[PDB]
Amino acid sequence: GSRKIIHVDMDCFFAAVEMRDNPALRDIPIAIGGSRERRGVISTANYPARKFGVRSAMPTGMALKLCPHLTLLPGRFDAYKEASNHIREIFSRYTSRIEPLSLDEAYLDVTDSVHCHGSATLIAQEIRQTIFNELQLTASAGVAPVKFLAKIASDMNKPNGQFVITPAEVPAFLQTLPLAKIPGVGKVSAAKLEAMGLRTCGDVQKCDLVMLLKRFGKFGRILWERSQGIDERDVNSERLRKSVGVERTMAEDIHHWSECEAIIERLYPELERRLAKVKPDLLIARQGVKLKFDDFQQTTQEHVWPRLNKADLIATARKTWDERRGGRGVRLVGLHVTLLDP
DNA sequence: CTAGGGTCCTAGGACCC
DNA sequence: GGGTCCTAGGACCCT
Ligand SMILES: [Mg+2]
Ligand SMILES: [Mg+2]
Repeated sequence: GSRKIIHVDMDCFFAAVEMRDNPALRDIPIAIGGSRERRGVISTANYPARKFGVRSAMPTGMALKLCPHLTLLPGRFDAYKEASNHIREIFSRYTSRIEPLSLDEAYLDVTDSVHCHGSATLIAQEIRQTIFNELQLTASAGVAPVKFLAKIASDMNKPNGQFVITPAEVPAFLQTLPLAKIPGVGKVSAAKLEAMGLRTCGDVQKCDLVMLLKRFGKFGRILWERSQGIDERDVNSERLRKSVGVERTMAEDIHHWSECEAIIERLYPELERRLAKVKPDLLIARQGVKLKFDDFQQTTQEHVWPRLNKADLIATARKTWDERRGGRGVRLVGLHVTLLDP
């Protein structure tokens, strides 16, 4: 009863797309991200920039101190979405069991596939080659018996490579695997785990489930399971979006309600346009707002509401502005909608 | 020197039984 | 006191 799971992942996705479309950017350091004047961060960088230490989520000021010649690009999201739709259609030629996790990556369940003599390794290789043909973008892949190992594997022969983990290899792989490599174990969790002497899956294997449950709740069960190769999550091809959000960080903190109100007047049309692509009648479950202060605390207040309404969002923001700001400056304003359930 | 797009989990009181 | 809704906050994911 062993499944075959592929995780396909595009290499330097946004940057790879800008390089294809402009060959002049191929061996100079580039990154998609907001300027230092806009208080931005790096979305991603190409390998010539990564050589300097440039990483996704790095503050752009830090990026430029490591890499003074970094060329900064704003991003063409329609071009990324187009490449995303194309690779998902390529995925569909092999199976319908496709769970996309973002623009540039998907799980594929090829257990019941008849392609490539049932070889998941050859399927992943054909997919990567087909993506390179047709799109001139490279992809890496991971092959494993469960989702999370397949996703760890797609990183290990990046870029333009793949890695296969058979059931026989699972125990040696896990023994030395850092817990931080499991998707969903982030910096806070890894630091708590490290401070009790837990660094690898091998360490967690020597742990009692009951202790993990008390110390981390349902997360402790996940930790215990994953540390043993256990991951029964099914590839799910019918997930649907649940929310729509539009927010902006200002170049300077704002201190007057008039400034906050002006920002909302520009955010609202964008929220309406994006909601309308998926809900023409603008009917929704909740709507709300978000402020982030200069002490980097953030607050949201949202409520049941039947249909996108600009004035109520202004009204709510006013109340949040008056009631939870406490004299701090504001660096971000956001609008938010929760979608109806079906 | 700290984005913008999201998902999922937790937790207290309201409400219902 | 157990479900379930409402709401707020936070860790985490992707580029
Ligand atoms: Mg990628
Ligand atoms: Mg990815």
